[PDB]
Amino acid sequence: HRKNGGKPDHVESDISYAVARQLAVNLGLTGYQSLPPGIAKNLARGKPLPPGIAKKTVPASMLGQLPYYPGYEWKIVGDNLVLIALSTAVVTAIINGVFDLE
Amino acid sequence: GGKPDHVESDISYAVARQLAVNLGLTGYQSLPPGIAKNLARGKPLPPGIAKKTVPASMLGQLPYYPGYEWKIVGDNLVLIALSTAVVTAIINGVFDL
Repeated sequence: HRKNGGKPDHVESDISYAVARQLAVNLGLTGYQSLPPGIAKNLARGKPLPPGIAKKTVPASMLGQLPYYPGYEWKIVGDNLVLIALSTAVVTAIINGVFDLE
Repeated sequence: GGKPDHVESDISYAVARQLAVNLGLTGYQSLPPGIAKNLARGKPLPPGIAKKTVPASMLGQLPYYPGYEWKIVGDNLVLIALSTAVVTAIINGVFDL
């Protein structure tokens, strides 16, 4: 059936997670390790990715299916999908859990 | 244009638009201007307006929220509260030409 989203209080976030998770799973990009505890749930939109935290490359197959904004790039951060401004590493959108184990 | 001011809205439009294009669900007419101004988050759908059914093949790919359902309104994909006809989310221009 369809995924029961409960209350429609963040419908666009639900849609965004669902397609990112479909991409990750169907491309074999699951099982990524989460960020260290203390860092994990604490990325902040409008601030740079914390120092010493890896941002890994998202494959072209997946980047073809996510929106493209000149001057920004989608990255894997822990098990999350994160759009980051090039150069400043300013976190711009965060979709959590996309690359978690299945 | 081309800036990430509303990234989740852009993702949601792309998902909806692609489902529609992939099913050939296109060439619905937008609402004319004097009706369009009354389609708004939190307002009841104006009566008079056709609400069309989203085809199973597509609706099966959209989130489900108990007590609400997706309809086609003009060329928009719209989540509506069933008990009140209150417009709860709008994805604009999904079913355009």
